[PDB]
Amino acid sequence: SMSENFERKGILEKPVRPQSRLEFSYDNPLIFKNLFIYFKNLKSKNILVRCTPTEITFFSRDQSQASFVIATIDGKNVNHYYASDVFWLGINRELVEKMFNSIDRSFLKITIVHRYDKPETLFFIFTDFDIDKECTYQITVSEPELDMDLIEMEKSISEERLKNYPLRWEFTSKQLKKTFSDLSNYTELVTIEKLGGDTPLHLYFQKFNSISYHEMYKSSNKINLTSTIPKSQVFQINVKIAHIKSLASAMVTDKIRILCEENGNLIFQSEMDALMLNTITL
Amino acid sequence: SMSENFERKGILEKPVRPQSRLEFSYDNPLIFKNLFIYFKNLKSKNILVRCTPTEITFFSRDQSQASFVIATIDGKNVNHYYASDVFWLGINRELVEKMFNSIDRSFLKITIVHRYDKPETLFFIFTDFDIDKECTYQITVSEPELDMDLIEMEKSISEERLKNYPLRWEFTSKQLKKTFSDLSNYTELVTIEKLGGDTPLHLYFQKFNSISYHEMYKSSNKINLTSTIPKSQVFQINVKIAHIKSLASAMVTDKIRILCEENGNLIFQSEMDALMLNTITL
Amino acid sequence: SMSENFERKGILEKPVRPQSRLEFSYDNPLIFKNLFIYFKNLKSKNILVRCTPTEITFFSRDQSQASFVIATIDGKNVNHYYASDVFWLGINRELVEKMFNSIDRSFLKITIVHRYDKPETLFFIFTDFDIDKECTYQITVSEPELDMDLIEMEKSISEERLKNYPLRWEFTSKQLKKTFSDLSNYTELVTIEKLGGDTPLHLYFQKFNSISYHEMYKSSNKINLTSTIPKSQVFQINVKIAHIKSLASAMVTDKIRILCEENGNLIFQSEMDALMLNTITL
Repeated sequence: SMSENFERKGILEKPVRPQSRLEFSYDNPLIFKNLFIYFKNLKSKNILVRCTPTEITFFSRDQSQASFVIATIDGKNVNHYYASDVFWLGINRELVEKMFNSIDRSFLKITIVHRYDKPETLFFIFTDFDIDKECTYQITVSEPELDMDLIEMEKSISEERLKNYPLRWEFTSKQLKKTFSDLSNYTELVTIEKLGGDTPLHLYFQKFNSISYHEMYKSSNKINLTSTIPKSQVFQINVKIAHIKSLASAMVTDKIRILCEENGNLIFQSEMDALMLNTITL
Repeated sequence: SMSENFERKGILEKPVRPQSRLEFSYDNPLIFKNLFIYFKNLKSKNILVRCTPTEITFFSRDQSQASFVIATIDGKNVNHYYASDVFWLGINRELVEKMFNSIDRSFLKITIVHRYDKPETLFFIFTDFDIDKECTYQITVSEPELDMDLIEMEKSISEERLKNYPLRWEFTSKQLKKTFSDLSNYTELVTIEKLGGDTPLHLYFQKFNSISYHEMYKSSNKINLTSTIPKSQVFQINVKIAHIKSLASAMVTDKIRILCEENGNLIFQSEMDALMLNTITL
Repeated sequence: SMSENFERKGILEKPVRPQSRLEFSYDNPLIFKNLFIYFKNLKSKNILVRCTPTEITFFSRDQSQASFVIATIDGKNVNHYYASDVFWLGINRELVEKMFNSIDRSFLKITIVHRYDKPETLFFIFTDFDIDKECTYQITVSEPELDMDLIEMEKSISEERLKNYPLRWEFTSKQLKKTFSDLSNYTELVTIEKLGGDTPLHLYFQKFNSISYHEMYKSSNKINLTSTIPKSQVFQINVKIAHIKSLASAMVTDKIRILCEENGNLIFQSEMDALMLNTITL
């Protein structure tokens, strides 16, 4: 091609191929690699996929059942998107693990196709433009494990609900990785504490006669922290390290919104380019 | 010396030291490190060495006995080379493995000496010019395990023979590594297919109801592919991944010629600087 | 603060906090990480700490009992230092291993505090100025093993004594690591030899009918070698590789002075910024 140029068309009215029920093309395939590193860290067995005329969404549940993941890629932020209707697919994560891991900078495009012709097949095409090498994967997919809780959970990450979480701040992926890696050296639970008003966010654990550790954020503005906690009321929850480390180590994005409510439920929002990644830990 | 200059004299009429049956000096010692990484990957037991007044050649077979390696370093492309006559040596690869692995950029010169004086000894000298540090290895070597097949194999790689292989192309070392690492995630055999004419090179494997994978090179000119296959004839062979991955992972050179014939025999030619490396997989 | 400024006060007349028996602050926390990597490599169980109004010193003995480490950080080369008197502390290395390993470039300051109030506690504060994140460790410390040998050993490293070691030279950490890693591939003991006069330093080992190795420093000036050995007298000792590799791999400094005496005792002096590190191997 041009060597020493891909456009973003968004959703299309019709597919190039006629038998295509879904056509997807995107110029940042590393998004998918980091997305499935996350699924691997979570030890997810099956990935549920919902395709609609506007976007494609991947659903998963961590092995422990504590975490739910909702990862949506928006048709209009993507290089090429068409979907005929709303339909669902199941993918075995172990089957596609190494395929997604084989994505590197030599590929500048990822293409996903599903045809009526081949209703049990999902195509993943990776293109190396240096040598016009096309790498096509034919993946056998099931009809999904139609999970009744996916209604409640997509409900749970709505705008009306999130604004009522009284404690929220932002981390870079590196900062999230550093905090919860260090914590994992010494504990499986950390306490998150915030006095109402303009006092610092406190993260700590206490082991008697050995080691206590206290992490304190003395400038709320520098982590984009905002508190709704009534003045002189104490917010205090305990959260598990493991699943958070899984997300942070996956480095899926660059900035991550953290949302806490008083009964211990966390929500992580990491939004990068076309991907909006949501983690609900109940 | 001069710090903040080595010449290439080629083959010499006479040796510096009088008792030297072989004198070899070269300013790219990393060549030898990557060569013996390859021998390690192959699990080669013994390396056969033939010295002649013009060049030195290393011979080995892999453990699985499918592959034979011929690595020749040309006297005239080297900084300093003398050999009195044709003679042979055997080297235990396990004995010298860590030696060759200890080569790094702090060494700017490798020297190899064999004296009549010490007929069972091979000297390897590595020179660090920053601090004028000379690292001398005295390696005990044997009388070669004189392998009758080395006559057939060195013939099989003449170019009278080679220019009749009907399918040939070129990869960078990192392209070869990428193809056969990805393949090795899912299969031990890959099919190589090429229709006669100007159709694409096809690499693929098929597993029913799980995963099929197809790699296709849509521009033969970009991999320097040339086909001798009659119009509308199908060339199709199956090749083992393992030994090819061993060569590719060793990254011995920048570009590699791949040559295929119809009964499944491959030849890999990776030529870098003074070293011409040949892999025959029968 | 100021982003796109820390001063070196040295010793203070009196402490900021009134209950502080020790206040220590330093702008190169990686010094402590590499120090405790060294202690880990040595498999040190307990670290003895002596605080005085002028400096703080860490003592350790390797597991094998061969090596003694004395690491003193000078109050006057540090950003902030106060100590009320001479007192001693014991630290379990396993307890603080991961804490010291959690130091990275995101921390620009390390602070160490000991108060009369909490006498069995040692505070380590790491500050991330990008987001004003303070990470405070509360470490439980013991009263120290009263070790008789620490008197003899701090004497053994005095200037008066060191001047009589007849063989001394300097390595970069990268040179020390290279020499004793390569050596460790093939031997546990190396012979150090130096003829009196201006002959080269010799390091070698000899295994019959397999491999001998000789590394020779042909320019004493380039390793800052100075010999006190009478002309035509042979200095020859054997030294263990393991503990030297531990020091070299820890990369604690950039230059390391090596001192040898005729009965086989070595002393390593690695001095970087505030830290003066001494290794006595008897």
